Amino acid sequence: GADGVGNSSGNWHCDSTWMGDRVITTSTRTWALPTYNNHLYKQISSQSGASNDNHYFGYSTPWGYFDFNRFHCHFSPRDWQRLINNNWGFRPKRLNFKLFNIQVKEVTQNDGTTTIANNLTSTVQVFTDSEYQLPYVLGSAHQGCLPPFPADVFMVPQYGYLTLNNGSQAVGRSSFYCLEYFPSQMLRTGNNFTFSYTFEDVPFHSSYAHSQSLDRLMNPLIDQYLYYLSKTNAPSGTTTMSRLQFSQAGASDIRDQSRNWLPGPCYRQQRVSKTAADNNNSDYSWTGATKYHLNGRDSLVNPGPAMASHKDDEEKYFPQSGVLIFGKQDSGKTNVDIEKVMITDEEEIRTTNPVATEQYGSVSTNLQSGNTQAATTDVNTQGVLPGMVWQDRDVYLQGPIWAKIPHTDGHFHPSPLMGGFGLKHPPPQILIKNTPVPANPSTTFSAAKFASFITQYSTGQVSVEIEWELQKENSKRWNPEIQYTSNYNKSVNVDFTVDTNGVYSEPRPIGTRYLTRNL
Amino acid sequence: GADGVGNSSGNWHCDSTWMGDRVITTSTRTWALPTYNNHLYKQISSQSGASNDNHYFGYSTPWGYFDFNRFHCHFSPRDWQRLINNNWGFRPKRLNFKLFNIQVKEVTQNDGTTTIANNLTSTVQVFTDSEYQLPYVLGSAHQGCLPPFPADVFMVPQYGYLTLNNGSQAVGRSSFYCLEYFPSQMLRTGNNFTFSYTFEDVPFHSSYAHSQSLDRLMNPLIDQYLYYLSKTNAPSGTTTMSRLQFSQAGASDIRDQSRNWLPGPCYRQQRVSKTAADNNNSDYSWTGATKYHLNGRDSLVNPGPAMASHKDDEEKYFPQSGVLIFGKQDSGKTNVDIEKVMITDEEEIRTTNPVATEQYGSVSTNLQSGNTQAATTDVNTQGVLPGMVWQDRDVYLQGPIWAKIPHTDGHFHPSPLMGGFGLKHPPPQILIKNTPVPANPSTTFSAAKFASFITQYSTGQVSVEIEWELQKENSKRWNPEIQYTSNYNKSVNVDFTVDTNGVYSEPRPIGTRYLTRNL
Amino acid sequence: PKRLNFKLFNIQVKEVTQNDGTTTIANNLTSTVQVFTDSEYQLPYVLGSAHQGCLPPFPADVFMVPQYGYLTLNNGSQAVGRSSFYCLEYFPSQMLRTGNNFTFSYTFEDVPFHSSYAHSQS
Repeated sequence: GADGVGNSSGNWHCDSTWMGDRVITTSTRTWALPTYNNHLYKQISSQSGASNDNHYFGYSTPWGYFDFNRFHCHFSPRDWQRLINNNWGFRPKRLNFKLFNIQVKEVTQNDGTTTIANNLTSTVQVFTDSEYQLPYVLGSAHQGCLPPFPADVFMVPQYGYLTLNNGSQAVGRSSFYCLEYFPSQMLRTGNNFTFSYTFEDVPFHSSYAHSQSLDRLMNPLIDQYLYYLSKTNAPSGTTTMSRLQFSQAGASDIRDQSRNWLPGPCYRQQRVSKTAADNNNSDYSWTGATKYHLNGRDSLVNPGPAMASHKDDEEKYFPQSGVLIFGKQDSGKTNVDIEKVMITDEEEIRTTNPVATEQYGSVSTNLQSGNTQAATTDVNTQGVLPGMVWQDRDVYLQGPIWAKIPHTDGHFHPSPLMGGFGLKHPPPQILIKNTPVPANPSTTFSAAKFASFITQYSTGQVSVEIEWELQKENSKRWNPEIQYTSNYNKSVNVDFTVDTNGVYSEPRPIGTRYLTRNL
Repeated sequence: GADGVGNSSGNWHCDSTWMGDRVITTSTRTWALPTYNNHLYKQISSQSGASNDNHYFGYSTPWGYFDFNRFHCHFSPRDWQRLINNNWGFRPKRLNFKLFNIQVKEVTQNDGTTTIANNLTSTVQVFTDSEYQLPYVLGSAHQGCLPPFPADVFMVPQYGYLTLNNGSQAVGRSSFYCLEYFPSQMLRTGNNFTFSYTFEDVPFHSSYAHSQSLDRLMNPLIDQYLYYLSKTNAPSGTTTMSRLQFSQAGASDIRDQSRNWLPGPCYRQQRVSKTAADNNNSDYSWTGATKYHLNGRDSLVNPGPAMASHKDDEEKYFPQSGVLIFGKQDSGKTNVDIEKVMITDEEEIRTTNPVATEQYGSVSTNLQSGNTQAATTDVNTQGVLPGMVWQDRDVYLQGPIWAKIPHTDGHFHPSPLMGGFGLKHPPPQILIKNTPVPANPSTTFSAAKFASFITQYSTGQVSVEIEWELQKENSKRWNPEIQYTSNYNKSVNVDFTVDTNGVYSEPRPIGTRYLTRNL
Repeated sequence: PKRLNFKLFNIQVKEVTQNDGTTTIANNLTSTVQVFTDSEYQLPYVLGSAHQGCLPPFPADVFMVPQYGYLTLNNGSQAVGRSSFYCLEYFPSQMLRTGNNFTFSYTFEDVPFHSSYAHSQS
């Protein structure tokens, strides 16, 4: 599609369509793109005095990129409610992306007074990295996605990446990418850009909670035909003697029944309380944290493998670094109080996954004998074993959607730990840049590269449409289920609306696990 | 269908199927039918000392009848939740009824010891009153319907009716019906009985609440171009003078705007409080009640025309006789305390219908003049006016479904006041009776009618399947809606389940109006 | 395993009378039994917990059918809102009098062979 100056190159599409087992969400936003880095590539690195754990080396490019990797970019709160109250699972199917109504504007800063004017002949460059040749920076939970509220205008974030480093320096293996070394399409006002994408096959996300516990799967009315060791000594005349005795497990001793499965793996975290007085009076945010050690550096495990946030009757507690934490509206960046953030809770999976702040279990450490008593120890970290079952972390209305699976020789259960769908060929990155326009050149030749350009930026509309496949529930449960609902009581503001000043805000995080399912 | 003694004449069908805009509910129960009235018709009438308001005359027949005119006969609590959380309306479409696996058993009471045996040759008579020739006693909220829990066995209720009376006596116009004067099908063990029925066209029941008020439909930003009388006098020198002044209504005086519609009709009720101390210390249950006068008798208006139960911030109040009141499990019959009943609430319709315990409005009563001030009075009863709009009473999981519209010359908005669908040709009545089997007769002829029969009863299964048409919601609301949900907190029993003794109970009444709609 | 066939037949229903400490048992030719297979896995699956009540190993033994029951979520001795309750009468089931039978078939999915060997090397 291409036409003149006075022709819109696209329309505004924003709604959702529910049809059978599909739902199609399309959203449109308006964006603004500045000139980053003053048209330059720049090597960046960590500060000289930074600790060894915080060293890095990389580059920052003059390009921007579009990002729609959060659920609230596509679902309204009402649409999210429809989804989670009536379906056991869902997954993305295909995607459509469109960029249109480009406007480039030049700025003049004469005498502290700014004048903005159209530049009808300038252009922007766009290309999609459909072969995954650039370092993939999506899927790191960065800011700069499409806004949740359709009436908001957002700035396009700048592209940059990191490569191998040795302290603050680079090594011979580190690679540098010039994004101008890709074929890209140049658009003037009156051109548009589209492409399509098909998701690979992925398992449905489990939008349910189990109505049974992994340790409670037996018939409570019938005993087992297997025996377990129930007593190791028996009373003799005024004393005891070693004597093995066996029993069949029933309901009275349900903890001893033979079982076929084991709970999911574990990697223990430290426990903190939402009540301030319960926590220790010290700075253990890093010393008491759970981390992994890679190439001599320590890195915080956050949020880590999916484990239950707490056991029953203990909502006040949560793992130190084991849950997603969103910020309330207009909360700051650094060292905000607990009233400014929204802490998620993964308690629905405590039917199969162990609690994040307890041990996995206990194993024996010695060989008991006539003169040696049996001894056990706690297991604070347990890799996977044959016979384990578990659930993955839940997804949230304002959480990520997908993540690119790293191209490696091996990987196990490649669902991203922050939640979502792991894809070997995720939706490609979409890079965009204003073409530089040089200022008045000299009338005598000079071989030095240009350094004076016309100050300008661009704006336009972006739209993205995604088809999702649904998995309808088929329960024979008799009593009603738990549903997500709004409270009826009066209030000064309605949730998920704007306030008197025009600020849209999301008052709480919303998971997906409300319906139930048998184990 | 017909076969031997050792052949089941039907299977057990009980589940629900959701497909697009239809839902098909089928339920099966087992019933027991005694011998009523000892095989006789009997004239019945009110007691001689009864008050004039309680006089009646009629007959009781030896027949039983099947009744499935409550919603919980067809919907499980989980199915009811599905319905009310995702649809704006519904209505019945067609019906299937089946009676099978009949067993007749004879009882012998020798010496205080009861012996029960099969009687393979005895029969039962069944017929459906498909031409509406008998007095229609369904639709009066009587007990004896199919139980809500499928595992319960229920007794078939006895059939009886009332006709015209003059005090305790009858008149020449009163009519008597012999049910043996109908063609009926006789079933032995091994026969079954089926029929089908199609509902006439009826409007969908409104399963929504209005998200706007009838008096708040304007644009709050723009004034009207019409004027209203805003002041009738103006200040003169140290005094006032009559002087008419007019203004255009805006947001500051929103109560004065010109409007196109009026709230629904009214018939005022007395207000009582759920807090005991707020009510008067007297017996006003009948003296303070609202009633209608028909043929010299007073009859309580219950529940009457649909009006809101209370205004906002007043949940403690409810109209004396203006709401449906269900009883909790195992509550008594007479003079039970308020903790034993479940009082419904119709507050969702206060956007269009007036509050049941307030006046409809005020009208002027005189002609003001130089020496006469204007006077107004309250309107406690208001018939319908051109331009009125209103909502009908909600339906409940344990409330009635339909009612037969009386065959009269005229009627207005014939939706039954207890809630549900008004039908001119409702589902027909289904009468059933054990055929009498005479005992040992004398060996010499006697013309007197028989009076000694073999004591016996019957049992079997009954199934009913109904197709319902759904009306899906199509809202563009942004914020999430209110949904019916279970509470998550711990409890001794789960709602809508059985207790430790096996008693199924419904802990609260459940309406239909959770989704919202613009006015 | 590859495939499975199941059959239920020769049903007899008998009524008991306990008059005066003396028991009398008689046929009840018109009574019935209900049978259904949970072919969509909608009920809590209690098989596979090594419970008693299977078919006896010796073909000449007569066995009692075990009672069905299940557990759901609990908080101590109490339940929670998430716990679910199942009414088995809420399923379509076939009713059999003496003279009716009940059959169905089933095909196992693909599974690896069970290793009926021991390794002769370490």
